[PDB]
Amino acid sequence: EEGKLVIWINGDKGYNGLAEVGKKFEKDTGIKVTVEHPDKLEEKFPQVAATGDGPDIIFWAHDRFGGYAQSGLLAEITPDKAFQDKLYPFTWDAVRYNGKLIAYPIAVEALSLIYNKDLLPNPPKTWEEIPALDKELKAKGKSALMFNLQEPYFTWPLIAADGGYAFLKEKRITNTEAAIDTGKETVGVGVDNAGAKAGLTFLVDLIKNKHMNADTDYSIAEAAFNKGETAMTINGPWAWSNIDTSKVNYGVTVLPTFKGQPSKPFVGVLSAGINAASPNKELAKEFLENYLLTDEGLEAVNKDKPLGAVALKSYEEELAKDPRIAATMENAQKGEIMPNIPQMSAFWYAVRTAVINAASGRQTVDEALKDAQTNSS
Ligand SMILES: OC[C@H]1O[C@H](O[C@H]2[C@H](O)[C@@H](O)[C@@H](O)O[C@@H]2CO)[C@H](O)[C@@H](O)[C@@H]1O
Repeated sequence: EEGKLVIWINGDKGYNGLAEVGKKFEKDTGIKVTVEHPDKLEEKFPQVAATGDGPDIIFWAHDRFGGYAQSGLLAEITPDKAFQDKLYPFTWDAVRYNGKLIAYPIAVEALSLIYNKDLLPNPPKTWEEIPALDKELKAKGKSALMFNLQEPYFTWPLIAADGGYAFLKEKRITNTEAAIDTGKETVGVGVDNAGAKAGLTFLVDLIKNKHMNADTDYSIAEAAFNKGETAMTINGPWAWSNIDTSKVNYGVTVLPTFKGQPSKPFVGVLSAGINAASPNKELAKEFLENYLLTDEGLEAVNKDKPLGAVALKSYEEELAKDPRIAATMENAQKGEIMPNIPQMSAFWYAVRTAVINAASGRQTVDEALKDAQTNSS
């Protein structure tokens, strides 16, 4: 409530570094800043903010913030020209919804292919090499690739490579013969097409040929890679800190091509929104503008867990030499900035089920995506 700041940010992010910025805030103002990382934060915040509660500040990829804003859960952001000029204009665009700044862009997240340089001094260029490459590491007691198959974020780069798309926009009904001609529908879902089917088909066959397991989650994949058990993983910059502390010599590189096409990751801008129910919106601004989005604040979070390419131009210029940030930004450039509209939540839920269903065998790829296509719209 008043005289304190409560902040929510995901557990895989640099929440201890952000607590340090929060302590720097307390030291200067006397205002306590608590940072918490609840599970299913993106689900819990709309539940608890809608009743007027949850945190003063919420951290998530920008794709979820259009829903929060459309439901009135987010305050409008009030940066001056001079403060806006300090961040990249495309980072501001991701947190613009119905023309209003509804969050603070923090950093740019894109998946990259992370590989173990002692098992794999030269990473593979294409997805179609991994099968022959997994069977070669199986003769050394290892495997080629593991990544989280339970979240569609991780499989979308392959799905999108040869044709899958999601250029979601809410658009009005175009049917002369409906009674109601004033409502909107979601256009731009592209998951029941040839390109998406081919992408997810390749993934199912890896599982069917025992190159991956359909139950592999974030934790299983992370442990296997950082224990030297699989030669490659797919993850974002936040995952780098745990590999640094592991004994794995790792590289971060471009995702592999599929049928000659670049993998297209969904790009996220980590965003800091101010709860529309909060009584400390001016303290939230203070903390965000003058403590977090400074070199020293972003530096505290980034060396806890890497943020990726930071939205603050002054600090990104220092990180830009990092070849891992080059890989991040190069993948991000082959992919697409996520839409932020409210139906985004339904799109992710649809695609998650299809991926889990196709991978486990409950549906064919063909059925899974046909269902995904209908649910997303
Ligand atoms: O898989 C669907 C999920 O993908 C994205 O979630 C990412 C998030 O962007 C990252 O910050 C990181 O924590 O990994 C998450 C995937 O586990 C979307 O942001 C999210 O809305 C969507 O549901």
